[PDB]
Amino acid sequence: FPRVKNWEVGSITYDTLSAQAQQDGPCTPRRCLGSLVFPRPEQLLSQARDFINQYYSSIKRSGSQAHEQRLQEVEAEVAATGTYQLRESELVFGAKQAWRNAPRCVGRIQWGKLQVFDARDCRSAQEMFTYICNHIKYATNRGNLRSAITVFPQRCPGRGDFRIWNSQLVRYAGYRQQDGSVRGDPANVEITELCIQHGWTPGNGRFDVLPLLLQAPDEPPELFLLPPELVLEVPLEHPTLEWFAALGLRWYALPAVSNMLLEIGGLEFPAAPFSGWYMSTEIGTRNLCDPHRYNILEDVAVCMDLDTRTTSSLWKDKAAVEINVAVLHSYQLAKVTIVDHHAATASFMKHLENEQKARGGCPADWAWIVPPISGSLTPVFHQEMVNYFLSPAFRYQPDPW
Amino acid sequence: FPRVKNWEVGSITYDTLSAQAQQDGPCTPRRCLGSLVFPAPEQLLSQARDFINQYYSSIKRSGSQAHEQRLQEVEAEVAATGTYQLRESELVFGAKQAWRNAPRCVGRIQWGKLQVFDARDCRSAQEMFTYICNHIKYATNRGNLRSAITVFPQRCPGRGDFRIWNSQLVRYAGYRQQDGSVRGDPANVEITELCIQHGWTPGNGRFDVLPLLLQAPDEPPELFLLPPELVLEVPLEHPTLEWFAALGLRWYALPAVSNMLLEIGGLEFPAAPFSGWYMSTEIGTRNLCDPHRYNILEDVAVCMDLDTRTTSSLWKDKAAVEINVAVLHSYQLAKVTIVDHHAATASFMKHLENEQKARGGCPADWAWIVPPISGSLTPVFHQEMVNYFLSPAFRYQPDPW
Ligand code: HEM
Ligand code: HEM
Ligand SMILES: CNCCCc1cc(F)cc(CCc2cc(C)cc(N)n2)c1
Ligand SMILES: CNCCCc1cc(F)cc(CCc2cc(C)cc(N)n2)c1
Ligand SMILES: C[C@H](O)[C@H](O)[C@H]1CNc2nc(N)[nH]c(=O)c2N1
Ligand SMILES: C[C@H](O)[C@H](O)[C@H]1CNc2nc(N)[nH]c(=O)c2N1
Ligand SMILES: [Cl-]
Ligand SMILES: [Cl-]
Ligand SMILES: [Gd]
Ligand SMILES: [Gd]
Ligand SMILES: [Zn+2]
Repeated sequence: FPRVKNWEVGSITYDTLSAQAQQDGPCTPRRCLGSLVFPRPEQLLSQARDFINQYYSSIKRSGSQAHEQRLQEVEAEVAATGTYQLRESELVFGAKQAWRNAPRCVGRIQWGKLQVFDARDCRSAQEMFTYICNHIKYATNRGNLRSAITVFPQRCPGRGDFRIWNSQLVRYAGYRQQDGSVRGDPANVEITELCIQHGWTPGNGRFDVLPLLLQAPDEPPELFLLPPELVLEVPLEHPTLEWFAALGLRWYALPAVSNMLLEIGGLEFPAAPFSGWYMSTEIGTRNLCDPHRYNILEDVAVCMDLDTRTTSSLWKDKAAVEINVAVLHSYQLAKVTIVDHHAATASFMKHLENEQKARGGCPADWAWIVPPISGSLTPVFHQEMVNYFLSPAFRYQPDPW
Repeated sequence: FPRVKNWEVGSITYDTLSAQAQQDGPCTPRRCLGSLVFPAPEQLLSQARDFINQYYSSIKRSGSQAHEQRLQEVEAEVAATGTYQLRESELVFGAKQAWRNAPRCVGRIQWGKLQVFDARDCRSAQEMFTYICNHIKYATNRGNLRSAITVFPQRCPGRGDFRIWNSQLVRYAGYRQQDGSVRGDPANVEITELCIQHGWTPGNGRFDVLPLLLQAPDEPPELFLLPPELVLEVPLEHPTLEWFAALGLRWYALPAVSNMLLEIGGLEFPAAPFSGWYMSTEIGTRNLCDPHRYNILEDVAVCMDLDTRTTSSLWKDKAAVEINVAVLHSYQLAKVTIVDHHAATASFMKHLENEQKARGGCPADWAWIVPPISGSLTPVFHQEMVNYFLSPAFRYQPDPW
């Protein structure tokens, strides 16, 4: 039972929950790979039993009739067809628990308030699109953002799967040039490549929302244009720097991850897009200022008349903060839900104390919880964390080509 | 071998050096404990042979006559005495290599330029103090700082250890109040209490330099005052915020870690203080802004007329940026060596490239290498790292009290 210390306060806890963390991570006694982004019939029943077990644990119903009754049919279902079907409340419980278990998510204080849209009765590429469009409309909710996951059907051996080919529902275009440089988002060129070679006529500039390459089992993907009315976007302005608006920056309202594999009770859902709301550093610091994304830092510094001829003027730092200020200001002005990295990390600390009492600890990935600016000014920086893998969970998966 | 990616640029390396990791860390395939701050003759023999092989590799005479002679000599001296002695050139190489292997040091581009003072003939605490004064005088060098280490007698059987009780050579006192409060540096309350308990007449200021507590073998510690004129300090001012000077803030020139253990070829040196020069965030962000340290952030933000009622104004981020500006400005003005987090992380990137060429990898602790502000604005942020323990090495050791 690992001893965990907070270095700001001096408080100590023990992670007893770590004792039940199985699917091995990348670290060995001889080397730590904690900073790596991607770490390198009898079975389906084992992962199914334990999931059912914790479901009834939660609702005080272990030592029941319904417990072993539910235990009995799942094995019967796998005995007959080789897989099994989840009860809707199980699917809901599984969805929320997965979020609860995501080591890298700083927003988990909200894990209990999640809207699950059951799309398991899906059968083609146009029905998927309609589900996604319901999701986006509901989640966006005219700027009052609501967490949501849409679960598409469980993958089954033989015959293919549903996959959203975009990493998010809303992504901006990345266009190659006569040279190699990119107008738009350099993160999303692999997909912009495929959007055109499947037959989308490429737009003009830096902020073109991409079409959804949606794919139903076996038969290849098909493109879908998003309704401009559905895609809520926020123009970026600065509260006191009048020229910032002229930079012509925008970002979308809805962070919706569409390439991760949802795994519940040994069942694998290649298509299960979840969505919440942005932490402002995500947009302002990583999306806009990363050298390999929009890379705008220098441009804003020039506008602020900053001395870019010496690193020691801290011009990078100064311009980064103002970019973040603009993001917060613009989203608030547009009445779109957003949280600053101080509020967010403080809620995470609160989440940590909750999970300590409820579950005896919490899987947390330090490098991802600590925000990309002003890290030691937030309370999570001085908090040791234990990282490990619990089920149910979201996992990464291969790109469907 | 572990594959490692730079996400800023797309680079890919493999850390083969990790395979020779002569020791084991806190992580298991079950759980990563990376974020945790604190993670006979036959084995003494194999440790020594390892280091001798290293030394004769470095001078390009592996497997030679002189090499096998030394091996035989060491095996012989461990037989007669249970220990052995380092040659001076072996000691210099071993001290550099210990710096080179230190996973949490961002300053390792410099590892080759280290001044090694051999104090292994030291015989008392009074002599110890003379050796330390010379170290401080040499390393400080009127503001033009030079990297150095002084090596005191090794751990030996039958005799106690030389120890410096102070965690650094220069520390400010931390006096408890009856607000429950601390006046001065809260990180130094315990060592301050020790000093008083050992006869020191305490001051009452916020920046009172502590006396040294030096322990000769099988002796109580002895108190020694540093001459005021040996301790170079830097009053802190801001280039455009003139009220900043009225805060009465100061910091010292010389960062000299004195409580770590140096291990070379199985031999242990419980007292071997080493010093470099500061990276500005150590002072600006950690020492002055940590809520459990000097904690000046709010008072600065208030003086800056920022809105400290709400977090989304990013008052914390703005106050901290200016505190770091003040530090950089002040040291440059005082002509005292200092490096900003941009230059330092940039040179560490070059170090990683050097080390991959030279040794096939580099032990590095992401969470300590990434600066405490502006993390993703530095190139180390997007660099995956492998953390592991190579010897020779600096290790933590328990406090002597
Ligand atoms: C409601 C407010 C939410 C906030 C403020 C938030 C914030 C964040 C942030 C900042 C990250 C870091 C990822 C990165 O920077 O690359 C993250 C990751 C993650 N989040 Fe959340 N999130 C929210 C909602 C959700 C929801 C609703 C789910 C699932 C139902 C979720 C699951 C995850 C997962 C699985 C990751 C890991 C991503 C990866 O490995 O690339 N989060 N979250
Ligand atoms: C010359 C310029 C140097 C710079 C800029 C530098 C930079 C740093 C920084 C920023 C840290 C992080 C510690 C913290 O934030 O609390 C660190 C740790 C460390 N440094 Fe360096 N350093 C320098 C010189 C040296 C030298 C000369 C040695 C040894 C010969 C050394 C050995 C170490 C060790 C062992 C640690 C980790 C100590 C711990 O974890 O408590 N450094 N260094
Ligand atoms: C190859 N893909 C690997 C990276 C995946 C990823 C990157 C990223 F910057 C951001 C995300 C999602 C971040 C997120 C997700 C959600 C649901 C809410 C929120 N505020 N933020 C994922
Ligand atoms: C035992 N507790 C673990 C952390 C110890 C520690 C604290 C600290 F403030 C500073 C350091 C070393 C900082 C340092 C050391 C040196 C030699 C140069 C430089 N720029 N910075 C260590
Ligand atoms: C708990 C956490 O690991 C701890 O506070 C670490 C994080 N990273 C750090 N990095 C550096 N350079 N110095 C530090 O003191 C710390 N503190
Ligand atoms: C190398 C490093 O592990 C990698 O760049 C990680 C670090 N932490 C991160 N944290 C978040 N939230 N998002 C990221 O993309 C990264 N990148
Ligand atoms: Cl994003
Ligand atoms: Cl310090
Ligand atoms: Gd102008
Ligand atoms: Gd002024
Ligand atoms: Zn690890």
